[PDB]
Amino acid sequence: MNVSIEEFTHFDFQLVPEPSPLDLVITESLKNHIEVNGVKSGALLPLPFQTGIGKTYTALNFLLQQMLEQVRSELKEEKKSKRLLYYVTDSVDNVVSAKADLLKLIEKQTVKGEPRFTLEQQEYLKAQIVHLPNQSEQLLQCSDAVLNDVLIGFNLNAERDVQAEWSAISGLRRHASNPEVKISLNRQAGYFYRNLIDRLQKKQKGADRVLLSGSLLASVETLLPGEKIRNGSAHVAFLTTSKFLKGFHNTRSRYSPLRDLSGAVLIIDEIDKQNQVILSELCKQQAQDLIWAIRTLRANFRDHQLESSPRYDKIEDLFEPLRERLEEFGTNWNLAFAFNTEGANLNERPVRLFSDRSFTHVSSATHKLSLKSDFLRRKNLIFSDEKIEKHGLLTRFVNEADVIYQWFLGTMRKAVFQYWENVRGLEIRSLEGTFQEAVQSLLTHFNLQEFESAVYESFDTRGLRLSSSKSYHHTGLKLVEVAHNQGTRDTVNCKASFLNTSPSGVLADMVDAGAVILGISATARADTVIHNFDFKYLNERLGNKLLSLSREQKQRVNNYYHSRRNYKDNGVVLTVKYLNSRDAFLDALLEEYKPEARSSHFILNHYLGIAESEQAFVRSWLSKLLASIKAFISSPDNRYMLSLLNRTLDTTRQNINDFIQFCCDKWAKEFNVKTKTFFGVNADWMRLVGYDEISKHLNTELGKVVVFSTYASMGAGKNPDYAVNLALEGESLISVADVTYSTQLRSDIDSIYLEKPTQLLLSDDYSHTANQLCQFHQILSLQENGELSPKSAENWCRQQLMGMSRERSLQQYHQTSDYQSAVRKYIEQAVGRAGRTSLKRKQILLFVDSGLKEILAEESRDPSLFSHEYVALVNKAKSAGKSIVEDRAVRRLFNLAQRNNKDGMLSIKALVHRLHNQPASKSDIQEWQDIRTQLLRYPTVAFQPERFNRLYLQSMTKGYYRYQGNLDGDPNSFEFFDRVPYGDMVSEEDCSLATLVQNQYVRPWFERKGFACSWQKEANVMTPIMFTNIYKGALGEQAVEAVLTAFDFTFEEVPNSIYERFDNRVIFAGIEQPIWLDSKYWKHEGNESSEGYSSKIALVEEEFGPSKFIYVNALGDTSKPIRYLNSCFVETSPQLAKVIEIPALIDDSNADTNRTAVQELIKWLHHS
DNA sequence: AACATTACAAAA
Repeated sequence: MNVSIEEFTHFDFQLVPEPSPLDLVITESLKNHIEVNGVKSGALLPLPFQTGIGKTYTALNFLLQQMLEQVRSELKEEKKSKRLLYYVTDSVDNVVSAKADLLKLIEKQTVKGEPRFTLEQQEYLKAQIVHLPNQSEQLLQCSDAVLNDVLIGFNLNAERDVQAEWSAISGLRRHASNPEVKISLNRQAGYFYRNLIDRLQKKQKGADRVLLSGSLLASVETLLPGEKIRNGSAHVAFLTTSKFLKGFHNTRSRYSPLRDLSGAVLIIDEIDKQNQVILSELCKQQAQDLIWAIRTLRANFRDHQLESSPRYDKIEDLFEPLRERLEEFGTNWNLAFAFNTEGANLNERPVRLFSDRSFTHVSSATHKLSLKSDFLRRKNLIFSDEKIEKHGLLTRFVNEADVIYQWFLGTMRKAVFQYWENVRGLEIRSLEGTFQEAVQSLLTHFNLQEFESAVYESFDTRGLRLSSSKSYHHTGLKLVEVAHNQGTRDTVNCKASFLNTSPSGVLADMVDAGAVILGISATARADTVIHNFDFKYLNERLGNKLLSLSREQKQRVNNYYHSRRNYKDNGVVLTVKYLNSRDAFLDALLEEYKPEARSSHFILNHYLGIAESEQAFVRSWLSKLLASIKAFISSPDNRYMLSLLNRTLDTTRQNINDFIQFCCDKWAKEFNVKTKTFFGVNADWMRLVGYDEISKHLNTELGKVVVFSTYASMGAGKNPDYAVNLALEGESLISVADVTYSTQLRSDIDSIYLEKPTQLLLSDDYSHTANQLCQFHQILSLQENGELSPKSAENWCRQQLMGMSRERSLQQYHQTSDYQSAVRKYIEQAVGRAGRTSLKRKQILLFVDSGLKEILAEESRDPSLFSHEYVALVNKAKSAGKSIVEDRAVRRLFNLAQRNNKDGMLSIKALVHRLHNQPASKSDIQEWQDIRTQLLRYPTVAFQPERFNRLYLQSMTKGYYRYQGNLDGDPNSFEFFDRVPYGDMVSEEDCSLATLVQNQYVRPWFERKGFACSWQKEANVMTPIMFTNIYKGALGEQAVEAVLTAFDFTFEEVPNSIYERFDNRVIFAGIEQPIWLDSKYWKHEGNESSEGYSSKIALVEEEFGPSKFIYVNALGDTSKPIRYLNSCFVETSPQLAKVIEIPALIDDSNADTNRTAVQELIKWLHHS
């Protein structure tokens, strides 16, 4: 019967096989993480292990060592739960093959020549590994006996609706004909598995829970592999990325690994493609109607209450601010009425709004759309005003509704956590165990059950969660469609689709949740945010949790690779050629193809079926290809050629194939070498005769082979190598390693042709909304990294919302260096997946589309870990000298300066708008004071900021820079640094700080408050918006406050009714009338109207009655007269004036206080 | 007037 853990008692856990340098790399990198950080902290380790070097062997050996560590810990600690281990990759085939190789490694591992594990130990180790396929394949791999046992054991054998479905599926199973039956069988398998597992979980949740043991337990574990994980029988899981993201079922519920990642280990193969896989999963979420959701939340949170039992302790306080916000919002926007549209152009096309939620907002409407409540009609109408009214906009309403909805979801997450805490306290059982019960209890107390599904999905994508850091990767985007409701022509809905995080945010969340992640890929650290994770963001967010290899470790890996791929010492030569298009060569070949035709254009248009418009394009990619083939046929020693194109040569282009075939035959006859061709070698072809035919032909026939495939067809685990027959091959082969004829003798592709990859922007074919979200995510990621300026990104977003074509999106993308990095990544993967063996020809021919040369000449990374073919390509490209290109870092600096300035401008405008809205909030006052305090304390910072990163920009100079833009105009038109040699300059001298602090009163105040008296010469300096609108005002306010306090004045906090209208209130000698103060840092024109000042004064007196008003200037010339003004800002006598103006408190020539002005102010107060 | 495609996973 099943092997037990008591069979490892005499096993020695210190005896290990001789470790390869890669194993040392992994272990040495991971040990310093446990030293520097703790044992409970996660890590992210990207390992650039290229294919053929033994990366799968290394990963599986690491996994086996983790298994042995778990067994040793269990023996020593004789009940801690098992540490979960996951092997994740994109493809199902790679998962199955990796599990097979792990089992083989367990079976056939030897130490010092003796077998490492006994039969019982081998069986026990194999019992801990489980594979989690999709539900259809899970059902179809279970025998009828197992399913009958499961149905009998759970009393489902008499339900009719269950037995009919199972009988139908069994009948389909016993009649497995051509795949026409198989598609239907798979669909019904999925549906039946869903229904059966739902019923089983419902039965197990209730009181009449079936006891599982013996044969029933075995059958259930066969049907539900996750039950093995839940019980503790297994702790190693092989699964795909999508399966990992969705989760798997056990007898209780659906287990989500993302919610239980503390302590787990992930081995992610081909990590850089998981970015695209995760994005595709994220873009499939369900859209929400915001009007319905907000109306439901407002209606149900008005009255319904939670129970006051100890299980709900301090949970009700989590929801009170949401209730107040909902009630205020519903009062403001009149949610008692339904919504509709009226006007021209609002009916033919629905309204589309896009928001990045911070500073990028785009609308499909040509004119701003307004929102007005008609009380006579009892309606909320969306208008188009053909004539700025801040209140009453559709964008404001949509943004606030989205904020409230996300707030509700986050509060539900917090309440679930609190409920788990309380339940742990009482019944003394994990977070994943009480999650569903908590959600159900909370939603049924509030009568909000219809949000159930939504909440679950939220906890999937935001239950994985240093706060005021701003980044697209953890805020996301929102796409809203306003359109008429279905079936009714007088109401509208606002369907919103969200991306609450990017794939990089998901990865950072997993690392911060305590998971240790090993990402294995040769292009793991590529410089693309489209085809890879954003590693700048990951670095910023993780710090030392993002591990890396030292120079010595990299050199060890390089030495190992060179020792296993010694080319130079074994006489292997890589010949690289760049092929330009040749019109005369193709013309001659075409004329020979059809000698009776008049011109080659006639043959192209009529015989090959090429439309006249596309002929030129076909004349470029054909001739080049043909040229390569010719150079392959005239080569004597070469046998195997792979041609990587962008389009497959299936029967759809059959005519073209014939032409190529003709040419091949001719060239064969010209060079007396047999040549076989394999057209249309794609994935469906491999599902049929499966690339074994090419290997057999190379093994049994003495001719050349040319294979026509694409980049997409050559996956990670395709392995295009053949068995060598030394009779057919001459003496050309060379062994480049030191292994003693390891097992079979295999060779690889010998000649390769590479085309320039084309469709390098991702797309989603799941639905129109998923594709829209994918495109918007790509634009926003490019803006976040700095590849795009905010103006270019906003224009691109506007075009995407208008609905442009893919060609225009590709043209937009081609202007970025991210595009070149993606091209080079594709080339590197292509040349790396073709050197998987150790037997090499005398000459290896690389033929490259010439359009790649200018790209490949721009490679600048360390070639310490590049493959030999890639190094040869780069050297051949660079052999043409150097070309003048724009530095990526400098352009990114300019773009990021513009981005930070624009974000700061829009954020400051929104904050000021929220402040001038009575009644104000308290978080807004806190944010305003925190911004001012941070700028005062740290005008410049040395390290990259974390909490206030958008208040600063990185300048090429230290402590100062130049700019030219209108701070009250368009944020997209700002220019920075050397682009504006003569422009407004931001530094310590332009703010007159040094002269200000020289005064005897302000300086002690600055010291006791901690404010900087000078600017450190640093690279991070505040953006122009904060320098002009925040920093100078703070300097003036602090100087005035210090000067007045030194003269025995008292200050109190301004209340929210008049906030930001006046900085402080003056209290002196107990004058019972209120005194109001407003300061300007230096002499500047009063752009605010005198009527505006009168409006402010009248508004203030409307709440506080008569009072005194002071307008003071902190710094200036102290010889100017002291003015008295009336409510209309007209000069009046001191016996009737209400406004007192102080031109300067400290002189700008000697930093001397205007004590005469202070004495006159004191006398004025005594005259009141 | 730009650019010029295939491939996959979990299903409900």
